[PDB]
This record gives sequence, structure tokens and C-alpha cells, in this order.
Amino acid sequence: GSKPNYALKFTLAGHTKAVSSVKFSPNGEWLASSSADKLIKIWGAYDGKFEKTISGHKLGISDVAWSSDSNLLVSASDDKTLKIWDVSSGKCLKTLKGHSNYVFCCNFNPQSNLIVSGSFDESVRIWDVKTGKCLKTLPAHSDPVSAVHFNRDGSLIVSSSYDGLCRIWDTASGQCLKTLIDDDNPPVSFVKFSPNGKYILAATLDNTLKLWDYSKGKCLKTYTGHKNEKYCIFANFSVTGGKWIVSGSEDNLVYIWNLQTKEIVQKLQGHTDVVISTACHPTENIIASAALENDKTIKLWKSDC
Ligand SMILES: Cc1nc(CO)c[nH]1
Repeated sequence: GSKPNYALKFTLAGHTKAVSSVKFSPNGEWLASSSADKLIKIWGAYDGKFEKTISGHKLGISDVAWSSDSNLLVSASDDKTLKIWDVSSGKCLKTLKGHSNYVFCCNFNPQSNLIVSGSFDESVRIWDVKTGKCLKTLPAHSDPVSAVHFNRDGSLIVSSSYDGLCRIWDTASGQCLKTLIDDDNPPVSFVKFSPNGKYILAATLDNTLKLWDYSKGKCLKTYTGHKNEKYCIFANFSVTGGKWIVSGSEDNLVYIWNLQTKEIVQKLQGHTDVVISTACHPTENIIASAALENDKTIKLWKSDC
């Protein structure tokens, strides 16, 4: 139908501190979760079945991300490292050392030969997956880096920061192509490219999501109604059914907007703390949501539309 009807199907318990991130594997079979409890957990995407715990970080994890082939994970930790993991063996393949403060955010490129990271040390680093070596350190921002993401062909990186900027980087050279958002404030708490790489979705800590045209550097859409003044809350393009924007909220709800009309089309109730992370299944109309330490659960929601 014209609106979704997401309904709670499973609650996934086991983390002992706040959940920080949830991500579906590109092949759709898994959900990965990261937590302040220093653990990664792997769950069945369709039935929430607990699969395994992946351990090794010495402090909390703020983010986890899948390789394009669903075989590897990368995690970003307060221990100042990222780790590359073989999901099947659960083994740490590489530890990526160089950041001088907490690593907050990470992603593979589509090729999955590179990892990008953002840190409280105000830098963005680009890493070689095969060797675990740091290829480039970008002096990207003047405050902690909240998000990093590659576009569809891997040629661009978008970064965001508490400094109030969103910057687009040439992967190959590390050089800045554009400062897309250029304000002293508000802090930019999240950014990512649209699936086709033409748009950037940006969150600011003034309860606002905006959809930007990268090429023209202009705001096309604004989404409001939710609460976001403190946390770096993920947002998503939902593309399997109707074309939605999805975000967590500091009022403990998942918000779903019509991307084109900007109308709120659903609010998902059930969590008992801030919903810091949401993920959209690559093929099925399924949302994963995760909450902070009063809750510590992941919820799987399913829609007909
Ligand atoms: C908690 C968290 N938010 C982000 C957004 O990039 C990374 N980790």
C-alpha cells in the first residue's frame, strides 16, 4: 500500500550495555550488532536467531560495517583501533592502528579493498583491507567525526562532524571536493550517500534531517517530527517497498517518512531508551532498531508495504 505497516516480529536480547549500531549483511542472511559491552553479535535476519559473539576489542564499539560479499566486518572502538573480522571463523584478521582517540564510525567501499574511519581525533583515515596499513590521514574536521560513507562507485567519501560541516573527499587523492554544509553549528551527527550517489542525507542536532543534491549543493527535502539533540543517530533510505526515510529518535520511537512528501507515515513504539541505530533489509521490508542502556535490545519489524 501507500503507507508501511511495520509490526514488531522479534526482540533480540544479549548485549549487556547500550547497542551502538545494527547493520544487515548485503546477502540479507545476517544482522550484525555492536555495543559499548565491547562485543559484536551476529543474528539471523529473518528469525532473530542468535548465531555468535565476536570478541577482541579492549573497550566499547561505536560502529560495525559489512564487506560487499557479506564475508568480513570492520568495527570501530574506543580502544583507538578498528578490527577486520572473518564472520565465518569469528577471528580478527587485522587490527588497524593510527587514530589517537576513539574511532566512532567506519565503512567499506563497494570494492571492499578500502575501509574509511572517523575518529574523536578529528581525522578521517583510509585503510588497505589486504595489508591493514593506513594509506591516507585526512585532517577532515575540527571536532569529532560523526559519520563516514563511500558513494556507489567508491570515488567519493562523505564525512560529518560536530564542527557543523559536511565534506566530500576524493578517495584517490584524499583532497576535499566540496564543503556541502558550512555552518559553525548545528553539529552534523550523521551523513550518508543515497543508493544512486546523487543525494546526501544529513542529520543535525536540531531535530532535523535534510536531503541534499550533491552536484548542486542545495537542500531538496527536510524531515522533522522526531527528537535528535544529543546522539549520532543513523538514518536510512528504505527502498524494498515504498520509498521512505527511516531514523531513530531520542523519544524512543522509530520514525518513517515518505521521502517525496516529507510526511511522517509511521512511528514504531516498543523501545524503552533512545533508538540510536536503524537498518533496512536489502530485499525484504524489514527494519532493525537498537536502543541505549535502559533497553539494550534490538527489534526486528516487518511490513507488507
Ligand atoms: C553510535 C554511532 N552513530 C554513528 C553514525 O555514523 C556511528 N556510531
